[PDB]
Amino acid sequence: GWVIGVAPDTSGALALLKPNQPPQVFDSPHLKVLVGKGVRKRLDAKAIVQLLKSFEAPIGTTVYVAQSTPYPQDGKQGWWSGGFGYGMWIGILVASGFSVIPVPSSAWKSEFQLTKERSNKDYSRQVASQLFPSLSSLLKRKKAHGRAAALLIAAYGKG
Amino acid sequence: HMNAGWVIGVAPDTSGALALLKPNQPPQVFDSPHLKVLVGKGVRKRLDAKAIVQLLKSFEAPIGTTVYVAQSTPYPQDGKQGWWSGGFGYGMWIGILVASGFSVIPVPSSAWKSEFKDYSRQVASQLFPSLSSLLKRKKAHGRAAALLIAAYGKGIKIN
DNA sequence: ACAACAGAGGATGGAGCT
DNA sequence: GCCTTGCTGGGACATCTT
DNA sequence: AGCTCCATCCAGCAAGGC
DNA sequence: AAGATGTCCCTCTGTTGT
Repeated sequence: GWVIGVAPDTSGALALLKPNQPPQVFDSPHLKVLVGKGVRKRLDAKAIVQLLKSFEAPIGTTVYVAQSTPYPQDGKQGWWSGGFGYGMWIGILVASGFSVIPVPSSAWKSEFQLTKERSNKDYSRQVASQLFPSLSSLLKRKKAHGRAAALLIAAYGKG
Repeated sequence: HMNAGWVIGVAPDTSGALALLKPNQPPQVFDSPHLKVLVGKGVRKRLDAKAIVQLLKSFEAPIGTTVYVAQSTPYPQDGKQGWWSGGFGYGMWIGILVASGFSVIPVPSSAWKSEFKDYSRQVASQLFPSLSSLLKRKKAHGRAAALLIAAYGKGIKIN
């Protein structure tokens, strides 16, 4: 009955929806790696695994993951990073026994009405705060983009 | 000190491979399990995460087994899909191996080749004569890659 | 049909309607 | 220090030679 | 089965703002 | 310690030859 939603970007998050128990959300653990000249922010695979096993989730729990579909105007590095975080989350989740279901980014706009007009400058961050009043304190800043995303992904899979 | 345990080399591309070097035992290689996924208007092969964790768990390797994975470093001339797929297979492999309890060591593609593309299969064919029958078709360059990455890994000292 | 080769580097997904 | 806009879309790695 | 529209990002690296 | 320079893939869609 558990539902897990994951925003796989380098500043994404993970949402956990245990039945009959209050909701949860976690920032995706990260680290700093040198890439050529400069440092880059990437997902910490080790810390992700320990965060997953700490859930003590039932075997075969469905995890809904946002599909990486960047735009043609985006740079090559954006495409590389997009597939990297997507594949890593898929790999971690499948190896950890979870059942993974990819989902597009436009999916949660179906049940939670949102359009290009009235752009989600903070619409996503506070529609998720509406569906989850317990996590209203975690979504005040604009940097909580990923936390709200993972919450909406999990809510989409729950319904 | 010299590494006495198992060493594993992985070519993370879609048609890559994985080489297993048990100490004083017949060396083995495996074509990376893939499956055909619908994307856009067509179909492309992508790494089968579920079959990969089934292959690695069939090894029953000691936890912390060193796995050397070739880094994905595409060219600027390559298309966005090339960059996306490059990071995807690289992230999925790292995610699977870390979640499976392996110790993952990224190795640049230049490092293991400098230790020893058209000739790579014959270099691995003579180095591993048992698997020479598998390195007859040049499409097995991914197999020779995993071998030479794994052979490079055993020469790297550990702690 | 599968392999080897050649050449350029590329959105994707979903809703709707024929 | 750590957000927040704002904006384009981007090699990375190693070996040399200043 | 097509075949129209029409929607969807994030990465990364600068400057400024709290 | 920085710069100059030269190397390193793969993806994807065709076409061609087994």
